[PDB]
Amino acid sequence: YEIQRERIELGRCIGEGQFGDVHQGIYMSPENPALAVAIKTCKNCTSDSVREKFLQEALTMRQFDHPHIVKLIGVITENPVWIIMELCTLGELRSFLQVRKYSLDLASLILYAYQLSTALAYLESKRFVHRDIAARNVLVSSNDCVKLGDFGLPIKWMAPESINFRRFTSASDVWMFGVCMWEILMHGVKPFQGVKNNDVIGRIENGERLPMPPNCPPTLYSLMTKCWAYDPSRRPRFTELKAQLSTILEEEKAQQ
Amino acid sequence: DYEIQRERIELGRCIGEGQFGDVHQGIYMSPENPALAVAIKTCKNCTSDSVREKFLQEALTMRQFDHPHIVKLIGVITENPVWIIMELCTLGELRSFLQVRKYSLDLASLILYAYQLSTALAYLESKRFVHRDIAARNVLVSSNDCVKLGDFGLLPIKWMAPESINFRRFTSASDVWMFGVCMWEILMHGVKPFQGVKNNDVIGRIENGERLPMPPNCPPTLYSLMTKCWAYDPSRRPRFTELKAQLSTILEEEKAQQ
Ligand SMILES: CC(C)(C)C#CCc1c[nH]c2ncsc12
Ligand SMILES: CC(C)(C)C#CCc1c[nH]c2ncsc12
Repeated sequence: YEIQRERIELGRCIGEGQFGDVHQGIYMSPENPALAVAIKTCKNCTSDSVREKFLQEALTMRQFDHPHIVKLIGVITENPVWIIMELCTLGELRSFLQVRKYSLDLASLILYAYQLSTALAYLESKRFVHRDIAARNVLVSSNDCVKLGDFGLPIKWMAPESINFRRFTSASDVWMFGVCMWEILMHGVKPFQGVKNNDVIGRIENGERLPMPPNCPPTLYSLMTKCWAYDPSRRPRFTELKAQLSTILEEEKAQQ
Repeated sequence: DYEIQRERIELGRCIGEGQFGDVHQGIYMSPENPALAVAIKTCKNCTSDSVREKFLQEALTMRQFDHPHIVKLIGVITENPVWIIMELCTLGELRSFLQVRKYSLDLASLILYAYQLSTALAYLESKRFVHRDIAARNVLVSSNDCVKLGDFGLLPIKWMAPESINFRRFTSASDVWMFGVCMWEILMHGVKPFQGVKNNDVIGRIENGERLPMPPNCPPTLYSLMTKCWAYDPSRRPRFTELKAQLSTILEEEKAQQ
């Protein structure tokens, strides 16, 4: 919904998005007392083509209602164009995992993988294909809560059919999810560091896969390997992934 | 932790309908204590994660409380079908109870129920908890002399304070307005407020200064207390400490008259 600019107080810059800086701020509505929010800005939204692309993310996001998907609060469609969203105070997942590398237990890493699998099972139930599942698109709401935060080529995360044929399906999202799980267990390290994008497909074609992260339970790595079946029809769906991640998380909690 | 094994619950008959689904009575076989009759809240749409979160948040809310006039949380079953296990109030829903006992309940019993609910609400106020859905439909009857606030799941326009209707603002003051409506329902033996009036016409009447009339046999002191609950300005409404004290005095005056 359209928000009056007077109801938004722009605060500190908290990140840099594809369209411009992201700020934290305050939304003052008659409904709720003053609420801390995130504000996506758009440097070049004076251009109608750029504005259409920027605002398309808000249109997509408004369709969802899930505990692990960031909520759209509203939009300001007059220049400067702003998207108002739910604030995830701990910020981007990659930076969070890198900073907390030796303070986050394995059970926390598996929990994040599980939570994202519930958001993705929800998207799958709505026949929605994300096309860009990666740790860089996840936000941290609290130490125990992550959310899919961006609905705006990444060769290193892509399923072979997406690279080869530009085919993006529920099965290609599962491949990308497997890469995202690897990134979480690697504490925010990017896949195939130093490898050229053009060499990635060749290695993948040859049967090579991202290695087991240190301290990753073998059951969880077996789940990642299933996400990376070359044949998309052999990849699990999110119902099975969610169920398996829940069992893996319970086994880790029981161990510790 | 409040997780209970499903094998320890024997699901019995349906005893009512809640916001999330049917409520059943059943039996809880705890490891140490004797078999206990319990109420089981079910959730028709808990396959939806958003709905499941809301349903389980009611149990997490109820877990925070311990009061003689608030239904006790016994436990939860977090696997599908998701259930909330709670204290069973054998006489059931307050509205049906007041309607059936319309010619057998004395005024002192009606005032006692208003007083008991005011003690549960003073307790919730002491914990800075805003209910947002105070209504006779959310009250259960434990015995002829004991009522309990029974639901914490949450539009109830006909019970709502004007700021809640106009601005979606819910505060301790808006709960007092709703409590005033609940007191009116009790004194009316379970008749709903504004029967036949459309929800959209409610705000217009309130803003013309219209209020629910004095129930027959309601002591003028008690109706004066309901009118204070319905001050348009939220800052002019009493708090539950004052309401509890005034209801206690009114109950004692009725008992003395009898
Ligand atoms: C990843 C990046 C650039 C920080 C972003 C963004 C959009 C956003 C939505 N909510 C929220 N909370 C913290 S950043 C953010
Ligand atoms: C809590 C709610 C939804 C008002 C209900 C109900 C039906 C019911 C009858 N007896 C009883 N005891 C505990 S809940 C219940």
